[PDB]
Amino acid sequence: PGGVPWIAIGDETSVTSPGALRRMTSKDIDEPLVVVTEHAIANFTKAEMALEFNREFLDKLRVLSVSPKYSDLLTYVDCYVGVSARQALNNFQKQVPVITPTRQTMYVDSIQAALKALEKWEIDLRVAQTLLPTNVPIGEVSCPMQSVVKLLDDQLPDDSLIRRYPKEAAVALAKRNGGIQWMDVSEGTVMNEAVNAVAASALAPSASAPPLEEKSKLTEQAMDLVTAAEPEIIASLVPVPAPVFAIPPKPADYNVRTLKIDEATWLRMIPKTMGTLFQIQVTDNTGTNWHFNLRGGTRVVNLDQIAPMRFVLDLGGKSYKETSWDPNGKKVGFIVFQSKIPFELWTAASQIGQATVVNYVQLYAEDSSFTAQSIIATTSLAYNYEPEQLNKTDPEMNYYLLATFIDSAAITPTNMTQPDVWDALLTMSPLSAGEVTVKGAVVSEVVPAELIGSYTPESLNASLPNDAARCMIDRASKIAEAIKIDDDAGPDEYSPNSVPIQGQLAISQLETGYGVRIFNPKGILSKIASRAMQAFIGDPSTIITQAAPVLSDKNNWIALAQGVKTSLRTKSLSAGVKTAVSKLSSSESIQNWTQGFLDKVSTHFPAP
Amino acid sequence: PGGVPWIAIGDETSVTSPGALRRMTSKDIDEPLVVVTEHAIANFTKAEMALEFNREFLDKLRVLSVSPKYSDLLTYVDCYVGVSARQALNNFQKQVPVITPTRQTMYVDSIQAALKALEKWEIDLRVAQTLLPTNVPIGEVSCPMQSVVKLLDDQLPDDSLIRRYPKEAAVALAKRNGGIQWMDVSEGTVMNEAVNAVAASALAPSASAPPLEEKSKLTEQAMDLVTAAEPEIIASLVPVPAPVFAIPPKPADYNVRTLKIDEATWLRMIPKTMGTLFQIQVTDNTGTNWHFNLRGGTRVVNLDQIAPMRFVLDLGGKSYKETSWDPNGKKVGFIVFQSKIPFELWTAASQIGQATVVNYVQLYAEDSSFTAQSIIATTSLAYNYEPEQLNKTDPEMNYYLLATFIDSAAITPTNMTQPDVWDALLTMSPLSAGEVTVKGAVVSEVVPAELIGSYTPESLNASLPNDAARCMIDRASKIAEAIKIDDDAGPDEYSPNSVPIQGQLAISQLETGYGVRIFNPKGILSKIASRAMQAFIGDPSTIITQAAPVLSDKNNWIALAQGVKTSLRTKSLSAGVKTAVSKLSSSESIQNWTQGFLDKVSTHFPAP
Repeated sequence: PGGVPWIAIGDETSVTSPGALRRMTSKDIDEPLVVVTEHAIANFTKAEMALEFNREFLDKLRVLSVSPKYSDLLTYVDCYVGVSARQALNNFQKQVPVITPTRQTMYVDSIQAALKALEKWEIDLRVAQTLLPTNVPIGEVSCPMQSVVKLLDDQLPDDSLIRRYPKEAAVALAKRNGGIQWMDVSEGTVMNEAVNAVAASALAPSASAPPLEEKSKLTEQAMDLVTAAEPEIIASLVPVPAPVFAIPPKPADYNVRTLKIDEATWLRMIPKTMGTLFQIQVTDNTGTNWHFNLRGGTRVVNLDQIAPMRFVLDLGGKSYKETSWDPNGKKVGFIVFQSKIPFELWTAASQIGQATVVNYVQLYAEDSSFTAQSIIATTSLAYNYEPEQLNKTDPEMNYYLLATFIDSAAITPTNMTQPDVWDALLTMSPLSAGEVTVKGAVVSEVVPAELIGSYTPESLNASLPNDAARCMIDRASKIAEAIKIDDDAGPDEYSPNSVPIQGQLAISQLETGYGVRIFNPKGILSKIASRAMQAFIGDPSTIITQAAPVLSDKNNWIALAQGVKTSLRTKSLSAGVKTAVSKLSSSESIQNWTQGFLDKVSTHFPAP
Repeated sequence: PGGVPWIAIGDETSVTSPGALRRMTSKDIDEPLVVVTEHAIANFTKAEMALEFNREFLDKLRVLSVSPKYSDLLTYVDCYVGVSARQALNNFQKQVPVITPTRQTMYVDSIQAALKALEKWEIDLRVAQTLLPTNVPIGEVSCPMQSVVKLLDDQLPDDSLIRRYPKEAAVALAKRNGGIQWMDVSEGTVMNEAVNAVAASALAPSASAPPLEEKSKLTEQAMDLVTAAEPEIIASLVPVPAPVFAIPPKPADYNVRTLKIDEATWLRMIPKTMGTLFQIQVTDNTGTNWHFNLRGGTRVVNLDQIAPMRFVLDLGGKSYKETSWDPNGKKVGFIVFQSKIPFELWTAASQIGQATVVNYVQLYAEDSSFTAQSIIATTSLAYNYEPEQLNKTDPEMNYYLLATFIDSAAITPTNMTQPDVWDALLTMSPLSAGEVTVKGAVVSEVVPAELIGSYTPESLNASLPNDAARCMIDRASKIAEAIKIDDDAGPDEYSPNSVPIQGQLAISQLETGYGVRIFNPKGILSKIASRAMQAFIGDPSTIITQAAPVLSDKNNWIALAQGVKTSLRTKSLSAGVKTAVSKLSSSESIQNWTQGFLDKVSTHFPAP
């Protein structure tokens, strides 16, 4: 039963309009009055049963021997009943169980106090169960009870009260587990007295089959995984908003000096062989001006369009030692320029436009265990790039990122010849969570089907940490895991989730398309479909990888994704025979090992 | 129902005292009477229903065609049944459901055998389901039965038992497929009257809305995340028990030559300029004597105070070539010295004290990739060291670990100038996670608020994996996941998640500003809060950053954490319609694509 008590606002037994009704009050019988659910009553009853499970310790504690009996508190009455006034006006009810919250609280507090008091006995009882094996993998085994007692007495806790109170522990163990047997000395009677025994036999797995509940649970978990993956999103053929498609990104490290300009569209560089060299000066946050020289081959990250990004650089163990340059004790910084002039075209400092020195550190160099090898001390040079902090308005304004040793005074060009210090190990942390990259560009939305099989290994490797392909691969790996949970078919073994792929391949060959037509036998297509599904599960990143042999078709991909979900939808308590038989064989062998151990115990713990 | 019928030995449940109560017996009517939960009765009924899905195949097996009616086996009789004797005395009931354990076992075994018998026929039927697209975006859709039959014949597998039993298969398809309806031979009527459609609706979206069970499961996963987080503990600013916060440590690799002792409190190395080289010889437990000399500038692991640790060393690629000594084929060893004098304070041979080589490796080297350069082969010198073996009883006693070449024969120091072979790839596995440093100080117990915002990026890098900050970050990642489930709003958009954040900033705005004091608009406050929240979504681990301007307030994080847990607890079935509707639209277009493909197939295999 559910709802709250409603009493006539004004005239008793003549109520017609909602205006005529009001919430019935405690003063009408002013504490709360609530309808008691049968389900709650049954659960409290189960709670009392757990208390009876722990009854021996509480009695030995000489405290609260009387059981709570929650059913006593219930009060059933005929009246208008509803969660809202409307229901009660249309819902008069009879004998509704009712109680005040405060009384329920007192009852629960008493139960909680009881559990806290019984805390030690249950732990000691579990210790008694774990002292020796208390359960058998299959069937049952038995041994000399006096020999069993000898072993228990030998390993029993020294301070255990059970050493003074064995019988209560014996009753408790007999209550939870059917196998342990304590004969009644008075009648010499022995029989299972447990009331959980029937339930245990009901919930035991069959002689050759695992429990039905396990199959249902696994299938439900697989469906939850598929729902979390979002098959419609992964297999989407229409544009998907970047926030909807994207998932949390992960950091990536790069060496800018070693990057290939034919791979990265996010970097700009001054042409080499130009012989260009010019020193430039930039103020720091304290207003100190710092001067450094720019030369051909100097490269910069093109900040515009890359989103807010945090960069941390570690040069530890590097050399960078020059004929007139020693990195030891040097100072380095990250340089960011803001100007309308392209960096590659820069020949003078003014084309750098707005620049500020905001960060620098003093370097340390040392010599390695290998002779003639010098090691730079570990560094953590960090630059935070906020495009919003720049607040770019003028499109002409171009943003460039540089990392180089920084000095307040223009450097003698002969002393330091490097175009930049980008030959360093860089750790990048995105400062943007709203930008994703597709086809070399940040995207507000993407086509997942187009995403399928659209990246070469080189392109994916060059991709930034915010790349859509990486997010797609993570979603694909979740789907592959879900498909593998749903299908236990081996490679080259057909399944309800692979045959649709075989059908798609057959339809594709039949379809009038382009190129040399061929007919493939159904069995071969079926084997290929099984292999394709296994390959997808093994390497979900293949889905955005170019040249997928069979998974390349977005329609094939959709069919497979939909098929696994449907298999879960129409599946009822499915199971695998091979695993169950292996478990039974293992259980029997373990039982044999246990029986041998018990025989050894009987020899080493002979009954007195 | 449940519990154990209770009476005195002469009459069960008739004992004034608890011990004599006895089980109801067949003489009362040697299996004990077994009470059954109403839920248990319903589940057994569902199991019998499960048999009916392919019960036609059982009829093919001619086994248990009759519906089971285990409820008939259930027998209701008035009696006193008590889980505890006290309980049975307290309450008396009538028409108690009863069963014999053996009968229950036989019934369950029979049901399991039936499922096992129907497994192959059911698998063929599931393959038949997988043969065609079987999911529809709204309700159910159907296809030409004749065209469907043509396709079944086109792709039908010969081995299918359906070839053995087609009519039953047709009945089963009608039983479980809304789209598949067979015209009645007698009535020429095609329709679905099966309860599978009722079953589909049970897990299907509601008449007025999409299914909310998935949203409920997602909310439950979020509550599980909150339970794992224990945020008040993870937001503590006051002393916390170390074990509850502590979590398992992770092994990490470092190069001692690359190691920077000054930045890290933990790192210990003999200072350079001591320049002390002395040859020492000791024998091991086996009794092998080894001659080796400690040299100036040598650094050693400070074993004292670091607890148990296992270390693996790779020296491959270090030239290490002596004038008359070839590094290839040489043996190097790890030496542990135990003595009162500080290793840095060591100036004489006697100072090393209990110095022992725990492990040593002899290895061969070959030419490297570098032109004219040879490379030592890949190596893993490894030793596991724990505190008990040292058994330190004296604080003066200090323990140190060193990597250097070790040989039984005396080795001339002039030829080999290396202070140590510590300039090598090293893998260290922690055997203890009890050491943390905060406030620039090593701490026995850790305060999460002290952990919050206490490490600079270089300082965090200095912090070892055992540092509490990493554990705080993992707890934050679970919290971050909960926050993400809670809010899917776009960046810079005010949201329920940021309400605690805006309130915290507002209190900060209320706070009198020490030195510079300014007032910021609540809408501007909302924009900044949105940026801050998006930044957290980008990187939760940033919270540990010392004095993090973005993550400056620990109390704000603590308050938000309580608020986020509340929002998850407060959440009552709230979900977003737009993504689902877009997915349904794509699904409908896919359904249209599927219809077109089936149409082309009918062109190939037209329905008569």
